[PDB]
Amino acid sequence: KELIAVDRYTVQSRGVLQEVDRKVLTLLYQPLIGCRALALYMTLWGELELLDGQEATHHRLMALMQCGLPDIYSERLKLEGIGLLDTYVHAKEADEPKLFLYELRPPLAPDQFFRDEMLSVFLRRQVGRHLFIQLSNFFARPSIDETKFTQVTRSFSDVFSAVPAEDHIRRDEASYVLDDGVFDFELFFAGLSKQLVPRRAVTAKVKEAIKKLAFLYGIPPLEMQKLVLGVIDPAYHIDIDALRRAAREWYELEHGGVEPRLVER
Amino acid sequence: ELIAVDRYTVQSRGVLQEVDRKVLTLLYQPLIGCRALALYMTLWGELELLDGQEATHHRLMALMQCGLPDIYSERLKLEGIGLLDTYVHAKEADEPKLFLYELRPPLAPDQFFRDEMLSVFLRRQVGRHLFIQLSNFFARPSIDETKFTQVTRSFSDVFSAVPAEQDHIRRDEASYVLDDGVFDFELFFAGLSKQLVPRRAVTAKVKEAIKKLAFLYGIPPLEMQKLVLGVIDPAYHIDIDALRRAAREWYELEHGGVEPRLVER
Amino acid sequence: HHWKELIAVDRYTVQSRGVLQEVDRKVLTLLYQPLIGCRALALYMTLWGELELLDGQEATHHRLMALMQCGLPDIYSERLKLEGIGLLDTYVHAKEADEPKLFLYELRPPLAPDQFFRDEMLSVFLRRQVGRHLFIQLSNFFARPSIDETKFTQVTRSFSDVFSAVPAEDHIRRDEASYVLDDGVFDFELFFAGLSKQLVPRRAVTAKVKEAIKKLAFLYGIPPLEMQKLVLGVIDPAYHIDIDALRRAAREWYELEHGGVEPRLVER
Amino acid sequence: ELIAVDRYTVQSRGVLQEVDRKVLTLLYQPLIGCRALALYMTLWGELELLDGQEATHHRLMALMQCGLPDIYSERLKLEGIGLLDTYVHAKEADEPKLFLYELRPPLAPDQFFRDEMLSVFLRRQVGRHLFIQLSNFFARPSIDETKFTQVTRSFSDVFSAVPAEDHIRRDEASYVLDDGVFDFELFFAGLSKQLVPRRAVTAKVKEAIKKLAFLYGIPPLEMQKLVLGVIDPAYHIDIDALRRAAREWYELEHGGVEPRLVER
Repeated sequence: KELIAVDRYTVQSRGVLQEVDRKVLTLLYQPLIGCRALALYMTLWGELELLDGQEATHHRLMALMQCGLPDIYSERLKLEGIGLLDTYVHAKEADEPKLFLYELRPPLAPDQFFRDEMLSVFLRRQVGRHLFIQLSNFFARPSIDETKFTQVTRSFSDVFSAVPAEDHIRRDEASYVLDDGVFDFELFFAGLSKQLVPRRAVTAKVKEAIKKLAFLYGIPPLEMQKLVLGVIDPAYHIDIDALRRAAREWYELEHGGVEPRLVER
Repeated sequence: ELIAVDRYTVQSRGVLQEVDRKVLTLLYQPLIGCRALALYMTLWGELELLDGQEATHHRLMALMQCGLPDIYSERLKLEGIGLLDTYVHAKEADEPKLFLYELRPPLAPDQFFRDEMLSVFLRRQVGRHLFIQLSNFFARPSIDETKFTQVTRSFSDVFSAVPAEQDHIRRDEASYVLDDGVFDFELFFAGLSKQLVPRRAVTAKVKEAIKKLAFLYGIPPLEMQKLVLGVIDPAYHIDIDALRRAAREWYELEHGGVEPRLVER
Repeated sequence: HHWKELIAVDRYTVQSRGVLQEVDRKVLTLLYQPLIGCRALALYMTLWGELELLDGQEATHHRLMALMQCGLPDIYSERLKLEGIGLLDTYVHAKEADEPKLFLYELRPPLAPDQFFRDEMLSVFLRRQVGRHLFIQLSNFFARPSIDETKFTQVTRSFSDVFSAVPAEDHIRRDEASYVLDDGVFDFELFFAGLSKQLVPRRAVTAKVKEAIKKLAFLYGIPPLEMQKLVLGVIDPAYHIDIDALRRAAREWYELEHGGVEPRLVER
Repeated sequence: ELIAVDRYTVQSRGVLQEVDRKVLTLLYQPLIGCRALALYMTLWGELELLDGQEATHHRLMALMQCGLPDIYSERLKLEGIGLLDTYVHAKEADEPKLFLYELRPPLAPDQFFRDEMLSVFLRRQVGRHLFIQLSNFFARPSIDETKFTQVTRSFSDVFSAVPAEDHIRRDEASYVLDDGVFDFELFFAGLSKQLVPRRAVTAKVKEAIKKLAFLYGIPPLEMQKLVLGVIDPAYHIDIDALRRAAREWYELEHGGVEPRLVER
């Protein structure tokens, strides 16, 4: 009654499902949710591609996995519980049947999983010490010795210019560094900081924000004082969204919206 | 500088997967060029080919069938745009240098398009039409929260802790959740503040970590109330780790090293 | 001289009947790249990416120039390396009227590492261009320890062992799964007795046909006298048996026998 | 017949890949059932995790969170449908048995649908409507040969040897040596004079000759002796033998220099 074979569903994911997760599904989540749940997750992953947003009835699921509906439901719940599945329901019209949305959520990364208190303990219980060790090493790579090693990596500003023309496995998000001397803040704060819009108001995130449009759009600090002071409210809101448009309109005052080009130095 | 006799290791703290290849080919390549795309792919191949081992730069020269100076030039764009971090080892005795080529995965698509700089450069190099196509490609439909309830079950809903004996494609950190009724917070707080430890010292980071430790280790609020006060930073904050470290020790002395086990409910 | 054939306003499409997978990407980077060079590798990557991005659609080579940040001469030079080495098939649309041309770029997957090393030319080229030490590391990387038959014996079940049909109401290589059926699913002794009486040379039933007969008999429950008929209905004056035609005859026979209900797979 | 303390090892000569997964999920799974899919998946995980190592079946039971009887029966389905080959070690002394689980990748989509039984079973299983979506999913639009003509270039067009100091399938990329690179008439002229049947040169041999001729710059009359050198009394030509003769011949001619691949 919570689920009827004639109820309808669609499978979506606002993220992608890849091969590093496949392994963490089979080797990490498996021990916790059991093997029938793994199949339920793999088939959903399949249905994702097999219907692009198209709608289906649960008979298809039953047919794809050669299983009866009750089993499917019990394992679904497990997938939900452990965070692999968000399940939504459409506003019910009229005299039934239901419409479902299955949002697929990729597993944790290996580092996040072992750093979770419960999941990591629960796992050691189910698999046993020896195996739990082998599993951890499998998802780990040798660490970097920062004693022997100095980072000489060049920055974004050393390689490029903007000119107008006519321990465990984890995903470390790549952040190019925009150095500092590309933009001077004390000079930016010369005719500014006395405004009682103080060093306090501007974040460290907004610091790097403006730093970017400076490089991108070729802004001298004197000019962006007037862009900041233009878009900031009496409430002392610093909004990234508007400040962008200030900078783009600014850039359109002369270069006509050609947009800058990335070039090497 | 960089000479052919110099040595290198290729390492990564992450794994490099299919949407990465598509992001790197369709998003990064228009900025850094193909010649650079080639080097990125080659280093990533080396990662697996040389398992932690050492190599003369003649290898790269041979595998790419390219000359050394070009290799240097393109590597700098990799370093520049944050696809590569390069470290060096200090020199003894007399020559040659040893390099650590650290590979970083690209941004996720949602991130790349949100970078205040990268998205702009791309649209210039690519042209407006192809840019929209690149955006739509890495996009999925957004979920309409107006028509859709979330009926998803929690972790505590489907599992229990029991003792034993001895639009843009993005990366979800997928968090299982624990219903707050798995712990009595009222009692914890109304017996607490008397030490001048506020409800301002409990972050959701702490608030959530309590829930887990409670659930996993079967800790009553009054005992947790004791642990909290134990390692609390004189600064009026809390270190989650130390708190965990306390309960790991607490569970021991109370139950005799007998471990938690995960079960269906 | 690329302008003699390719100009910027010429149009392309990218297609494949294959899917290019991770493994291919390593073979491309480690095996093919030393031979064809780094630039050709990027064009191949770009073409593979284009396969998904353009979805069956047209583009002008301007787009490729923009994606890779290079010019036509280079793209063209490398395109041809991909062609000669087997990585790309190129087709041209029959020209009407005159300008601009329409190219079909048909992507091909690399060889499997076993095929690559077992190739007369590619292996010796690769050794020379990469050196002896690196060559062995590549070979090993693409190899997996063999199976010792002396000490190991095959207990695998066949299809017929595990299933029944009922009416309803060394180098990395690609060894595809070949299920097998026990020759006991069908009585060939009787079957061939029938054919010999009808002057059908035993030679007519090839391994491929015998294999086909087996599957048909098992799937449809066809007795030997009845496959004698089916075979005799589809057989050449040359004594050749067309398996496609036999399959149809079998599919038809089943529709008469059980009334178009189709066979169902079940455990035994 | 299978007990928990029996040992296994997981091995493969292939590498199971992303497409392979979809086929297993959308084409095999309706035949073998979900549980067999998960055992297959698990075995693919173990292949990487135990690097050639040994385990007791306890590990299987623990990873899959399941008992031995089911593991057994689902294993049999994998064997029957062709996804798994099972070997045993001869038993010394007595108990436990050592198994080799050898993983075999799924049929590619074209081979699956072309198969008599699999397509007919899958069809009845999923219903005619879904069977079509499944067909289409594994399909790519064909190449119209009426409107398109191949301009592809061969190996010899692009490269040279020199001495130095529709259903988805696998179309194995076969580079083409357009055979003007070697005069076969000259080769067979004198070879027939030496009374070697033309039947002796199979396709495989002919291919090998062409490739060795181009790679080592071997003239027709020299290939003639080389082949005569390696042909046995049964008129079989061993390619590997012939490769050796051709390499040696190149060494003796150019002084152990090796061939290099270069633009033409």
